[PDB]
Amino acid sequence: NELLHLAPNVWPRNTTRDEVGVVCIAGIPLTQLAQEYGTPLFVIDEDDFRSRCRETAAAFGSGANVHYAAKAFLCSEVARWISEEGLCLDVCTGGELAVALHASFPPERITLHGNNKSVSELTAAVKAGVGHIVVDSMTEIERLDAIAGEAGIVQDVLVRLTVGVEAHTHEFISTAHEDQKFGLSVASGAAMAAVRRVFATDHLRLVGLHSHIGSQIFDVDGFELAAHRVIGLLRDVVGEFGPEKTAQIATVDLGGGLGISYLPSDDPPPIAELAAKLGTIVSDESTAVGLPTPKLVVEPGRAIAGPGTITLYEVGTVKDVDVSATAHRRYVSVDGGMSDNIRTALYGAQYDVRLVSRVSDAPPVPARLVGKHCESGDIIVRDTWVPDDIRPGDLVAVAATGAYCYSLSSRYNMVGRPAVVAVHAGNARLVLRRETVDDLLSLEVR
Amino acid sequence: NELLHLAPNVWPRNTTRDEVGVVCIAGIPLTQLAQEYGTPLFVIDEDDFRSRCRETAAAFGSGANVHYAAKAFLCSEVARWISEEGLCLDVCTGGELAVALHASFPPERITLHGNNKSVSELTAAVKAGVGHIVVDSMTEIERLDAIAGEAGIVQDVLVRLTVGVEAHTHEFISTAHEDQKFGLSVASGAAMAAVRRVFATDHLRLVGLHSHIGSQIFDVDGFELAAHRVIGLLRDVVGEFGPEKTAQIATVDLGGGLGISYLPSDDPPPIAELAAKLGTIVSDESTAVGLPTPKLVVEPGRAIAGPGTITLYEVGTVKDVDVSATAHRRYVSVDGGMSDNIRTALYGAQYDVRLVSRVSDAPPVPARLVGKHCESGDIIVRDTWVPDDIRPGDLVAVAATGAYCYSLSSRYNMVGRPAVVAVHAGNARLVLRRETVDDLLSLEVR
Ligand SMILES: *Cc1c(COP(=O)(O)O)cnc(C)c1O
Ligand SMILES: *Cc1c(COP(=O)(O)O)cnc(C)c1O
Ligand SMILES: N[C@@H](CCCC[NH3+])C(=O)O
Ligand SMILES: N[C@@H](CCCC[NH3+])C(=O)O
Repeated sequence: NELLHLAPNVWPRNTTRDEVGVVCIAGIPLTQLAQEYGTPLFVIDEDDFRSRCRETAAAFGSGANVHYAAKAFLCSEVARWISEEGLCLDVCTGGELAVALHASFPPERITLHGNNKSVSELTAAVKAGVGHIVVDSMTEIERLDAIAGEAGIVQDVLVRLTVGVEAHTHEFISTAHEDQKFGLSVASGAAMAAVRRVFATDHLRLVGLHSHIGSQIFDVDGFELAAHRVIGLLRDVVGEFGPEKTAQIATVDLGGGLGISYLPSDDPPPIAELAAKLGTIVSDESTAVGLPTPKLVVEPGRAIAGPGTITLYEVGTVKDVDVSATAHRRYVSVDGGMSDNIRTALYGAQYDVRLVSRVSDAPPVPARLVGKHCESGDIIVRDTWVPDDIRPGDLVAVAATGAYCYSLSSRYNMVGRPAVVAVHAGNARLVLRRETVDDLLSLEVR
Repeated sequence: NELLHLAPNVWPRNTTRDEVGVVCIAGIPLTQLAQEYGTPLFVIDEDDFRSRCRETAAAFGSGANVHYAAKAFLCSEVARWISEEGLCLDVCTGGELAVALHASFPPERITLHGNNKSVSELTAAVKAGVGHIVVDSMTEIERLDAIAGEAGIVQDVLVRLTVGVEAHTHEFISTAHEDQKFGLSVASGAAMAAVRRVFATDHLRLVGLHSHIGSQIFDVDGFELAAHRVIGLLRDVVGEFGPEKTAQIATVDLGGGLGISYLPSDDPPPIAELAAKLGTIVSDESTAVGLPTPKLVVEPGRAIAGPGTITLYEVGTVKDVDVSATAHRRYVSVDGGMSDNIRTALYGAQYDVRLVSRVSDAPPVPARLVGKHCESGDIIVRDTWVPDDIRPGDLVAVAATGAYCYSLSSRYNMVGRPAVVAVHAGNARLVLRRETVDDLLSLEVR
């Protein structure tokens, strides 16, 4: 009828509709997957994930200029996709680096991030030979120096910058004094003080400048300002140390935050266009200050891992709730909740939800997809439409849950993690099995 | 000097200072606790907890009238404490029931909650002989009644109401149409419809009405109006069924949300006083409509498990961030983060945090206790104060993390769940061990 259309910018590349009207991913009907693997279920469309890997890499000239941000979603299978498609991998803590290593990720294609890197983390990284570390404090620079000098290597590093730009969807805020934990201020001199300290020692070596300015960005405008303010530092450093000790700072890392479509109306720019533009503004901005254009590096998380995966639920309860003297809201309770998708409660995110186990001829009715936790705020999709005949047993899917949902998953109310499955050219396979009661108790020490 | 005083209403009841000025819990210096067990670390003052159980029990007449809300924090060890203290236990999903059972908590004393109970969950609960189930939809009534009949029993049952009172700290909102997922509206007739269904079944027995109206409540005003609306439903229920079928509805459960002190300035009423007003609100309101007073039940989660415990961290980085042309904010980055305490990001919570490894002279400086994840919003304490000589390797501790902290814990950025440890009179045992790279990978297949 009208809730039937599956906006292609929102749903995985390989979504189709059955002859019996069952939504399918990679040739497999979602009903099949719920019978085989249970619900709730995370369903990853592997070709989608790889596709986006490939489209981004082409857009920026090389998969090497594209670092996947592990925090969006990480496991061995994914580390292995990243590796195969030739991108780099951005890990953020000791734990992330471990997993990437356990999955035999090339450690020269790993960059390590973080505002509070411990000593053991910095050690373990040069020990495996990570080969970029984006430093975030004077203290980390001191530690990294000792540690690296001790190992008899020269660690390539980037310094993380605050340029006071914060971008989201179609706007951005600029501030005199960015008030957050990451990076070093350009304007207050802290960043230049750091650039010096890194020049003072022989055990580190500054190879670029990093800036991360937001998420869910749909415009290039904020990157342009951010890039201007970053290249501005570059100017300052060749102005104090002359183009020679500086020739080797040839990378500008503009971070991630490249947005995706959670809702049909969401209109992030095709990656190719976006990339062409950024490349232009990096080249205009560096030339208009007397400097050879540096290479552009970005760090996508979501824009790779997000659209390809969907979360499949089973309707359990359907309750009509009166919200005014005339109007109602259809609360449809589902298999999971803030345990596998906290994004709605935590960031006020908005998702798209659809009936997938069949096609309904019933009219659209206003609705709330909620979960099963004992908390009124356990809402998965705050505002949507649902066919009037939605009923227990039906299966629904929430789109674009591949980034940030599982990584943030918890065991609230002792609800185990859902299973994760990948589907590819007709074939599904369990990647991350579903937690069980034994898992829930595994930490308990008798 | 003033960052030195540990308010007694905020920190666990057995908190003290060393002769060398180190903070201790039930007699163990925190710094000692840190070297054996590591940080991040949950330290539970076991005796504060039991102490909290006994007091509440005493106020509302008996442990039978106080059900502890598992969702706040649950493991076998805690299940055992609640049991030993003679209270009941509210569980919310299958997993919560399972753990309680494994800890062989007495099922007569368990009560099952939830907005979307599954057929299997309700089946398991009748099998275990659960004893009370608070029903939330007409669908649950059909499902439950069948399940009880097949098992040959009559399941006692309360109905969850929506009375249009939402309460927080020193105020409450009233609404004509409460717009949330739980319960059955009284004003709409949804509640009567439910009461009527339960009376009409063969296999259910209605023994009370249930109402939960908020969180962090400090006034009794919201409870008053609630009980009023709630007991007004009882008044209808004898205007239909007359008194003889209604003298089985003998329990009014007013939910939880009883408040606690996160900051020194927080003034929740002392439990013995609260109970006594609520007891009299129920008797005044109960005869006001010609009924004999039902017994009052209450459902604290936070008020039991909250204050007893704290979270111990190790400062790793200290950055001084310019937030104004003249002002500064001391970013003190720490050992875990939103993974072990998401409340600040999720609800905008406000916590106390103090230096505990030692005493300082240095004057207090404005600060933000921040975590180690690759996200700017990874903030544990947004607005506090730290001694100016604060430096890495120091130990700080955050008060009142006993409730909804570890329950909400995730593995964001593969940061494993901290260890949880109980301390009773100079002795400290491990309760929940800390996760490791193996637990991180424990759901991987191949
Ligand atoms: C989170 C993060 C990213 C990725 O963010 P997305 O919005 O998911 O694209 C990239 N770089 C850094 C430093 C980050 O913290
Ligand atoms: C959360 C909850 C409680 C207790 O809440 P606290 O604020 O932690 O006291 C009681 N009953 C129900 C049904 C709940 O969901
Ligand atoms: N908001 C509380 C739980 C309230 C439950 C509302 N039905 C928490 O901190 O988790
Ligand atoms: N506020 C962001 C979350 C950022 C995730 C990591 N920096 C969003 O739109 O979801």
